[PDB]
Amino acid sequence: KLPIAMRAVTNYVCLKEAYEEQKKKAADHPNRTPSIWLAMYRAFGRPILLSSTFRYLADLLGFAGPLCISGIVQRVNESKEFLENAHVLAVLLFLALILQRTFLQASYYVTIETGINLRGALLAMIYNKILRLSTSNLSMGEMTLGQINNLVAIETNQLMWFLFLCPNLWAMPVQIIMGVILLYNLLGSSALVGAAVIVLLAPIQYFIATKLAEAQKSTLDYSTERLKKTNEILKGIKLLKLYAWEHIFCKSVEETRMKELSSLKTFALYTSLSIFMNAAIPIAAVLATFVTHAYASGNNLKPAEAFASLSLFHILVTPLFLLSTVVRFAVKAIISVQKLNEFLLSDEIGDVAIKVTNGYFSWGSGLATLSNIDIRIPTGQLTMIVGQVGCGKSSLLLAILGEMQTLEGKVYWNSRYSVAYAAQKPWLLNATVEENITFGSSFNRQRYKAVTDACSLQPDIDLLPFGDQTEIGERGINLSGGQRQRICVARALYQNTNIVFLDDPFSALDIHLSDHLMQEGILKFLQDDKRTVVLVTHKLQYLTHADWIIAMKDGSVLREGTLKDIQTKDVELYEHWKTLMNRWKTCWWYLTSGGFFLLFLMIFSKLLKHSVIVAIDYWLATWTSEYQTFYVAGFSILCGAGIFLCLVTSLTVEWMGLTAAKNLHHNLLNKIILGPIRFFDTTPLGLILNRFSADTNIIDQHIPPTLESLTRSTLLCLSAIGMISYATPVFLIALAPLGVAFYFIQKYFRVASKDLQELDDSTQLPLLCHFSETAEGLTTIRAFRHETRFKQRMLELTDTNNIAYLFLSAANRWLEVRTDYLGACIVLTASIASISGSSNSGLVGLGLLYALTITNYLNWVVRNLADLEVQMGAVKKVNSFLTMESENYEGTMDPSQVPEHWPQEGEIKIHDLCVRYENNLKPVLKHVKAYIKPGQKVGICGRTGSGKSSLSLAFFRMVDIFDGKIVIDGIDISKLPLHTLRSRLSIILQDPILFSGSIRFNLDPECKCTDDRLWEALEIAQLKNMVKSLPGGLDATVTEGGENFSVGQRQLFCLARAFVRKSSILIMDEATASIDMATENILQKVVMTAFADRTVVTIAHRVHTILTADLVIVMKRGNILEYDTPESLLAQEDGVFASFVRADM
Ligand SMILES: CC(C)CCC[C@@H](C)[C@H]1CC[C@H]2[C@@H]3CC=C4C[C@@H](OC(=O)CCC(=O)O)CC[C@]4(C)[C@H]3CC[C@]12C
Ligand SMILES: Nc1ncnc2c1ncn2[C@@H]1O[C@H](COP(=O)(O)OP(=O)(O)OP(=O)(O)O)[C@@H](O)[C@H]1O
Ligand SMILES: Nc1ncnc2c1ncn2[C@@H]1O[C@H](COP(=O)(O)OP(=O)(O)O)[C@@H](O)[C@H]1O
Ligand SMILES: [Mg+2]
Ligand SMILES: [Mg+2]
Repeated sequence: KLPIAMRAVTNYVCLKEAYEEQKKKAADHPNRTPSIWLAMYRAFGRPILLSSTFRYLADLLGFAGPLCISGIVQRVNESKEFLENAHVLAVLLFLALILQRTFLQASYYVTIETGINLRGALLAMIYNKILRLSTSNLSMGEMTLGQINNLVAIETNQLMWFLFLCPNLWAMPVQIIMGVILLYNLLGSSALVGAAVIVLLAPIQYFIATKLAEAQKSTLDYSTERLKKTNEILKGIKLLKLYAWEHIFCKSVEETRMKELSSLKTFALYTSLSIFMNAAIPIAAVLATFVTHAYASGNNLKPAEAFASLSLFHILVTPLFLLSTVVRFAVKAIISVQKLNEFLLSDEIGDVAIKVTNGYFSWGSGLATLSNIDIRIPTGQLTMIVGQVGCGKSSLLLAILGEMQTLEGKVYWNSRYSVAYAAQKPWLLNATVEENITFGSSFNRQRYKAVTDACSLQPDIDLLPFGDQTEIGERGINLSGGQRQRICVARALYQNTNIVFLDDPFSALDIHLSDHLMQEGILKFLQDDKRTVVLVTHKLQYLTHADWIIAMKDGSVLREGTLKDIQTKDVELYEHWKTLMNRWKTCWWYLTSGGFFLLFLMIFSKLLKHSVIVAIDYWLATWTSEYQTFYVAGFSILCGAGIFLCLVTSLTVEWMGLTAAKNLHHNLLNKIILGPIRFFDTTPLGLILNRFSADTNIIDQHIPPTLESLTRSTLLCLSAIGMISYATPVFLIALAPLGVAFYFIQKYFRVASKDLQELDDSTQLPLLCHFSETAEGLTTIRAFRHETRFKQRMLELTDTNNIAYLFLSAANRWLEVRTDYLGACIVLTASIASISGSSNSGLVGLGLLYALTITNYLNWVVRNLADLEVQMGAVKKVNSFLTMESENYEGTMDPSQVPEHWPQEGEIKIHDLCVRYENNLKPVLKHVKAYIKPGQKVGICGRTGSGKSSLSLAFFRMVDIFDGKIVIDGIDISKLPLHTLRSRLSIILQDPILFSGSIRFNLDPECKCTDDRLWEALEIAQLKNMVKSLPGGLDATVTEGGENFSVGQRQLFCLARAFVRKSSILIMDEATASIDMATENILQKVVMTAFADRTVVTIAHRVHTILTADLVIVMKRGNILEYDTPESLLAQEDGVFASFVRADM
């Protein structure tokens, strides 16, 4: 598959051992900063040393040029008989050239091999780091999943590209100094002035690199922030669109984008300055050297000395072409390795089945979240943990798993055994349903079918495209919340471990599915296997089945024992429980984004600059043909104009790139957020966030440099061809054969590169997805103790990706070799033609010296052209989203028709409403009719899939209405603008979507609310005390996803977010699914006493809540069966609502 030397495992072992030695060295000194750079040096130096050796040989074979040009010019002008003959010299020059290119390609080969090995090793290192880092890093804002993915995607690759270019950073100094010494030999002391001019590049480039590094660090910071915001928007589109907050968040993202673009503009300015200095300092050096020689050495330059000197100046200039690129990549790689080294130095993890004694545990802050934890989990018996929101239940489970640092106490596990964890927030991989349920276990049809039947997944999976073999999770078909949770519980049940930790598996399930699970999946299956079970549920009706009961309050265990033991000891708690139970074209578009003034300005300026440079060389040739005021003046003005045009041409391309990036991202963002919700439901979030992150990174930072280098190289090559044709006209005859060869080699390689690039992309997306899915749900992987299998999967995937990239690099080597040999042929033919058929001795020198140049710059033209193609692909994709369908915000109803207080009364009339999500799909609602009075408390109930949530989203026109009316306060919502409808009605969704920032930001992003009303809403939502206790009060931070809070607390925050708006109609959709009964009862009482005037429709998770309601609706497959008061439905014999009440109680 891949040679043992290039397997990721061996390179990883080497790098890890070197890094561990560096860690020991750091431990010794107070510096205490293990350095990745030295570890990489020790591990992978010898390859780079070999590459440097090859490059140093190539440099001498390059200096071979000036000598032969001198000899040929001298002989055309006027033992060892073969040595001087011009044709013999030309043959020798061709041979030396091919050998130099061979050595150069050898160095490039060694460096690419080492870079790929090091990328594999580093990905392995940071992956093992992911498998070791503590979740308290992601929970407290120390880092994010986005940063962990950014490392893998951008920063490792940037370091790899830098390693590709690494040898230059010391080979170029050597070559420049050697050229200066030889120039001294030729030109006397006059060459030392030019030597000083050239030397001044080192201070200049160091300063420019300092500024570039500052700018790049700022750009990376702002890009991370911008992508954080964009990812949150893409994930929470549903809530943002329902609340009409889309544009506020879009504006915030645009502000961060403006800051990032300012940083990018500073970086572009200094990159343009570096290019300008690199190009100009040689022109100034030539001017100074030759003026000084004219005025110092009375003897004029004979043609031989002159053309040798000009050739040496070309040899000096050739390395300077790359210097800007290498400084760019070195600065970016320095920042990347700083990030990687920060990541790799972070926080890491430190009968009775499980007993905890005097356990104090904390979530990393250093303050105990649990205290005096004295518990025991009896072996082979069901334990049930019961408590109100935020009482340390999930915390207790994770503490037993050892996921949070222990301040005191011990845990005994009569090393940890594999425990089956079904986390409260279900986590699914990107494999099929069968792969999620089996989760690395031998398939057994009997057990698989039993578990699937227990979790009632069979009806759901046969409705999927390819039942039991459909790609689930991100990058595949999405599943409803209940489906995902039941799949996760099925995964937990199917494994053959002995301890099963189920953290609230009934949150999304309805009464029927929940009861079926509780009976068949747990009480029967797990007891038949005699497995220990620990349940964390608010379903107090199941306490009769429990064998051991743990009661938690305010982080500490209040009481523990059997039900009878609790009744005997703590009568209060048992009585409380009983009371609670009631017992291409894209390239042209990118270029045109400038507006036809910057594009044409750029092209014209670059043409003129290259013309002036070649004119400088021609003037030197003619001047030394003299063998004077006029010549010095002409030379000086030529050089000055060259410098000026260098400056202009340096600025133009970078400005074009800045503008293109800004416009592309702005269009993408604005069009994406306006799209219909169906688009986000259908398209995986990956296919959008990738556009926003990776393609945007390309368009911002990779296209402008590639384009500018491409233009420089191509214009140098064309200019050399023109100068040669002027020197020897017959060369135009030989131009056609070589051009044909060029076309054919490029044809073949371009198709090959397309194919291998497709392979590389297809092999890397699974690797990034693996890093993602392991970063998330880390606790699950470490609970099943499947870390070894995941390490193996990572190793094999990275080996596959490395094989793909190795083939791509081999194709690059093929084309580089072919084109370099074509250039060598060009040099040989041009030298012969100039020797035999040129008019003046000066012309042959110019022709030969530009023949030398074509070889180097043709390779760059080819390589940069291919890179520009692959990079324009992303512009093609980002622009593609500009084709999307956009939701109709216009609205037919006139603004004057809409009152100032539209939902003043709150009455709604639903007339023959029928709704479906996409055309040619099943109508989920069927001729539903409703009449809710103003100031009416309605309760809607039913089984999952009855269309309650469809009816809820109908009010906000998030579901397409085939036929019907929804008349709210006398206006058909279809006529109104979308935002006036979606802003004057409030809805509480079941799944809490909480953004990063303060409590204020989540409660009121617009900051249009006084703190008093925020406190009021928090008090209604039963969170006033917790927020008061928090360090910052209403300014306290919320991490991404609200992970620093409990799930129930997240839902309560989502309730406060709706209570603040204070509209007249409130659609609460199963909002108390994750909230416990104790909190839920008081919350409902307070909401009824507070919103008594408004109309509230509550899609209820438990019918006990809507037992007290003015009106009750029961849905069944989109049909309203019964429409009356709860008393009437209860008194109906064999009614549906009565059965619901019996089951729930
Ligand atoms: C002029 C001739 C003789 C050689 C042309 C290249 C060289 C001048 C070498 C010597 C000094 C080197 C530079 C000096 C140090 C840096 C800064 C370095 O980035 C940092 O030091 C981090 C930023 C910071 O210091 O805060 C990136 C490479 C770079 C530009 C080096 C690139 C290669 C340079 C320019
Ligand atoms: N990931 C976390 N990082 C840091 N602190 C946390 C984290 N999760 C919860 N906390 C803190 O732990 C305390 C206890 O919450 P815990 O996570 O144990 O909730 P829970 O009782 O299992 O939740 P619920 O019953 O509402 O589902 C909360 O006050 C919260 O501040
Ligand atoms: N995002 C969606 N796209 C298309 N169809 C959906 C979507 N969500 C649910 N449905 C379909 O609508 C029907 C009712 O779903 P839903 O409204 O979620 O019921 P509930 O009232 O239990 O939430 C189901 O049969 C399901 O197939
Ligand atoms: Mg919990
Ligand atoms: Mg629903």
